Amino acid sequence: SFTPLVVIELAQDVKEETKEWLKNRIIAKKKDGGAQLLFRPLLNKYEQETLENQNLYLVGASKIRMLLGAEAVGLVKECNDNTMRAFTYRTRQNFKGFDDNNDDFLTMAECQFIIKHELENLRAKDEKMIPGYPQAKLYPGKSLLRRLLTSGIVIQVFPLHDSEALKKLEDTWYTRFALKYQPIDSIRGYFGETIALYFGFLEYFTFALIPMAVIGLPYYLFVWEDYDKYVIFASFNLIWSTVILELWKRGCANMTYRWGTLLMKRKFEEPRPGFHGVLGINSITGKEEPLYPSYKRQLRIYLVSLPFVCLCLYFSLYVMMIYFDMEVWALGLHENSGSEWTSVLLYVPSIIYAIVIEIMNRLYRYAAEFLTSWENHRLESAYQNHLILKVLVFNFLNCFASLFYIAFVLKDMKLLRQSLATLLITSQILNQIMESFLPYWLQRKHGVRVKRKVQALKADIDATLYEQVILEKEMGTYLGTFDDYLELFLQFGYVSLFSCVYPLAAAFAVLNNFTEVNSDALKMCRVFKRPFSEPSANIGVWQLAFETMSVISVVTNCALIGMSPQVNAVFPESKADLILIVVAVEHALLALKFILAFAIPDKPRHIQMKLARLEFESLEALKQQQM
Amino acid sequence: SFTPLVVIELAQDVKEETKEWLKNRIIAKKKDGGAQLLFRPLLNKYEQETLENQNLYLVGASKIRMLLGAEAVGLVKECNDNTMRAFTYRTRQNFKGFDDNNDDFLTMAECQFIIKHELENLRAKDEKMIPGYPQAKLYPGKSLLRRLLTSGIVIQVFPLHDSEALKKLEDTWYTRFALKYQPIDSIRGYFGETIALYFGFLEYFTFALIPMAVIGLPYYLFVWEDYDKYVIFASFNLIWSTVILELWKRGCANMTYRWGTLLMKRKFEEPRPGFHGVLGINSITGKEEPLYPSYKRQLRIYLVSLPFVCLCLYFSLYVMMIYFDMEVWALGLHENSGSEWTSVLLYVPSIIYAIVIEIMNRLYRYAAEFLTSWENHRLESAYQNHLILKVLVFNFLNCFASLFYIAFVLKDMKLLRQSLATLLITSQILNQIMESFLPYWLQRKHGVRVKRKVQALKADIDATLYEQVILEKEMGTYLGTFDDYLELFLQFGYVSLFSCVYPLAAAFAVLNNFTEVNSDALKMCRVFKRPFSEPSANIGVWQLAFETMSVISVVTNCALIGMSPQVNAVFPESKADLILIVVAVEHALLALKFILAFAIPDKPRHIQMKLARLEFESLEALKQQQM
Ligand SMILES: [Ca+2]
Ligand SMILES: [Ca+2]
Ligand SMILES: [Ca+2]
Ligand SMILES: [Ca+2]
Ligand SMILES: [Ca+2]
Ligand SMILES: [Ca+2]
Repeated sequence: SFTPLVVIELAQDVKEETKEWLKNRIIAKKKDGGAQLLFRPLLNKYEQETLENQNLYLVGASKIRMLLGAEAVGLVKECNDNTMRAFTYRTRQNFKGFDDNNDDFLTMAECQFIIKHELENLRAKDEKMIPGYPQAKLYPGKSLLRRLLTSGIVIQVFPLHDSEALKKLEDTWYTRFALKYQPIDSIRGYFGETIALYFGFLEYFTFALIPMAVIGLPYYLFVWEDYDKYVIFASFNLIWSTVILELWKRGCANMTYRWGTLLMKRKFEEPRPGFHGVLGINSITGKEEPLYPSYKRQLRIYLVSLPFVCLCLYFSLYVMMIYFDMEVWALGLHENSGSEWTSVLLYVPSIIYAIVIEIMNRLYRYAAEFLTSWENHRLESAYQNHLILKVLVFNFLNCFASLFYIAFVLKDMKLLRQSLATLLITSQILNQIMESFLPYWLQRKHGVRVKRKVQALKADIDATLYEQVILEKEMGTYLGTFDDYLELFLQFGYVSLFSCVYPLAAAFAVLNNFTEVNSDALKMCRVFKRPFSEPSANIGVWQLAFETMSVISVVTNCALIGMSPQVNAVFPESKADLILIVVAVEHALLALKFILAFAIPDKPRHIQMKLARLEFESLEALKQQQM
Repeated sequence: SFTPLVVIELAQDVKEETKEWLKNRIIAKKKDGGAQLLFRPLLNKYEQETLENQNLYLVGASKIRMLLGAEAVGLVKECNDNTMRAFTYRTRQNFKGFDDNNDDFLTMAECQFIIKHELENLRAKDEKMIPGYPQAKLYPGKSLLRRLLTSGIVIQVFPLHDSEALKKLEDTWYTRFALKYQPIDSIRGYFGETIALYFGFLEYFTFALIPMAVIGLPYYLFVWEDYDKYVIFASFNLIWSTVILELWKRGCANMTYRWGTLLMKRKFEEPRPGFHGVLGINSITGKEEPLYPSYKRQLRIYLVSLPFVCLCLYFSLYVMMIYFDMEVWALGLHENSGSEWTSVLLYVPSIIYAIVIEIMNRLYRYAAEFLTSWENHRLESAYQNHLILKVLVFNFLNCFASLFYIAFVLKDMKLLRQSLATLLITSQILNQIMESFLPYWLQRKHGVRVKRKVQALKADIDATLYEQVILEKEMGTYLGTFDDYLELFLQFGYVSLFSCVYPLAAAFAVLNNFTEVNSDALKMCRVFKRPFSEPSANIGVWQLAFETMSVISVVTNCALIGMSPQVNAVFPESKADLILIVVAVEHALLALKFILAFAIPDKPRHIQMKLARLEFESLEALKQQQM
């Protein structure tokens, strides 16, 4: 009669012996080699109509069980003396807002995180195989849930949405008529810390292009390129990108200390789901793990994947060259035909090119995910770095090659303004359609169909739970916060790479992000399943990617300074000093940008003092056991 | 009747109450608030001749005391299963080469380190002042030895040389007739880990300019600038500096794991000796510490020190301009006088300029050390960073301004070759005279005088100890490994900044370092006192300084490519494409250099596995106390 927290969906053709063996490994206590979780079927009775939903099981636990699981995970809660310490069951009375009759201490995100973590740490010791299935090779030290997922018995494990606390989050989230700081702490308590860091980063990055847009809106309209001759605005833009990328690191440390995930120790990562080698003794841990020879992994990268990426980049350049012949053909068609179709025909080939870019990027994303899931990467952190490298290089190249080809080969700034504005707005509109609005529309149709099916059932089913579980079974799963950072990287690419010749593009990012804060929120609320809460202390490798964009943008902006007609009027006869002065401005901005990233400290002032006290308190505890 | 390890030299005018109070705080046990160290006077009897040496005291301890002190410091020794773990007294039987009757377990360097560490951790609890001295303000939590040093009662605390194990180190150290790998492990066991890391770094850096010298010796003699036109050699030199600065980091982690100081935790640093503020509650530790308002420290830097450094840099440029008028005057005097004094007069003004540089650098070093000891820096790590910044900027500027002024203003490569070779060799010769050879000569005279005084004494003094302690009392103290890294930085500066126009200078570094390995060894053996052993895991901020030299050298070498007569023959008419191609080579080398520093991992492969096992073993221990 408990509250369901995690849903396990078994497959159809599952024998009874495996069901009872799994049920006996869940309910049995922690000292008997079980997991001590409360288990329940979805329905106590069944009729011939609902027999195809007879495999859904709910997993929860009791309060003392969640506290013992909180000791095992290492949740970081606030103490009564305003200090973030690791949670232990023996010292549980010290923490703020805690009673022994308080079910509101551990939030639903941490409770769902602990139950997924206890199913992950469910290992086999005596059993060499799963009873009833030959191919389930079980060695001692292998997770049970991982082998059930890879062998196709457990289809999906997903946490449950809370339909009455989600609406109270949505009431204070969708900003639409008034500027308002987004409630990142309530987002955190509902969605974990990784999803909250992205929404904190999106809310931060929106309030960092407002100086670019406010300065750059009259800088393009009133043409102030006569007075400063492009030196103040280019210098202001590039120094400003470094300042927001350093103040984001300060703000991210401050936020992630307020939640506690700055102090969680690095948990040792198990091999990822889909890493197969030969069974052997792991050298590091001393346990039994799959082993793979390192030379086969290095060969599969640097001889198959890297040539395939190079072929795809060459193929991306080939599609770019096709587009420019289409542009010349359309310009000739504009010279041929008339007066009426003289402005609408000029916007058509960039739109066709924009749609082809956003189709080829998703096609390249599936091929690169497959080609990196084929290389048998061991950890999950390593797999993410290689996938990020392949997809980032191609998306950088495929989106900005055409703008680079216009600016530095044709050298035609009127065509560059038109093409940059059209590419940015069309890619964003097509992004907002394929990311959130069209999947939300398909979900409304699918939700209405399941609801109209459930109200016509003629059974005594408690509908308030079964309808909810059936709806969240067929939702789409969240594939990490990787695409949601990639959209911001390409927006930051379109704004900052060519902010000299077209600063107005900065405004076209801000008017997008005022929707994106809404649109992504809808994508997490009514589109996808609830993602499992995952602790993260920073955005990760994306800090290096955004900073690399701000260094590349120095070279690109300085190359656009040395081609404008304003600066070439300064040195009409001596074109050998213009390049030297532009290179001096380029090296001075690069040196000043790296000094700014090196001068500003990474952690803030008072957070560094609180982290220093927590280290000194832990060092004295070791000293006290010695003393 | 023990073995003396540490000598404490008191002042002359020290009252008897302070002597007995200090002696009662040393001999008393660790539980009674003392230090439990064996204490002894230098001489049991005294005559009227040796009354001025009546304040020297010897401090040692017993074997169980050193093991308990080794638990407090955290020495990292090897276990029997080839694993580096922290030393504890309860698990003392696990470690290699250990008996209960083995005095060769803790080496003399670690024993002298523990005794200095126990005198440092000798705090006052009840006493508000030193008995007999008014000005010794004692608060609870203040070190006793630090206040005795600053108030001028304890003159110096220095460890003792072992005159029979030092000779057995010198027998295998001075290489002179045959190339030989320097014995860094025996250097480590005698001199601590910081001094051993410098000698390991000098031995490494010598075997890294041998490819520069071997390639650059026929590259200058046979003039191969015709065939490659300066592209291969400049690219080879700059990529090679990054490779040795990354393989040094790999080699330093490997060496410092073999000694154990990669795993010693960061000890919390006490305020440095000479930091005075107002007495208050330290916010971090919660103890009582001096506090200083942060705005006064920031004002004393950015309004007094930084203008003084700027005045000294302007004054350094003024001395440089005086030298060039002297060069033109000497060139005119060469045009005036004759044929005979036509080559010796050309080498005189650079030698006069070289002597003035090495005098002004030491004068600037005293002024900058004083000006940074005046800013009241709190920790010692922070004080070292500011002193390194002032001295490095001026030594970089004062040594290479003249070479920059010749290369990029006069643009005269014949004068540049002559001036660079003369500056490098004369600064090194004057460095080797003032660093080690002349202080060794003064020490031989001083040692003979004390020995001839001691053999004519007419007393029953045990001369084998008293002669040794009197000699090491008046030696010079080692002022950190800061000057010894600065010499290598300027050598690396003279080689790599202008390796294009003069690669022969690389050979002039190697023929210096083959002496420097000898010369510095003599400086540590027969010149200075024995330094106290100090643990260090890396060279510190010098990795950033050497890498910054290798990035600056890309820009300087590319600017020397774009001025030679070989490359200007490629583009005779179009001087606007030469700058673009040189800038493209400059940006391609900078991008490839940072990718090389980012691609090669910092820790080696197997050391990373051993450090990962040590983390997993410690994490399981926390898990076992929970389980
Ligand atoms: Ca979007
Ligand atoms: Ca998004
Ligand atoms: Ca920073
Ligand atoms: Ca020297
Ligand atoms: Ca030296
Ligand atoms: Ca590296």
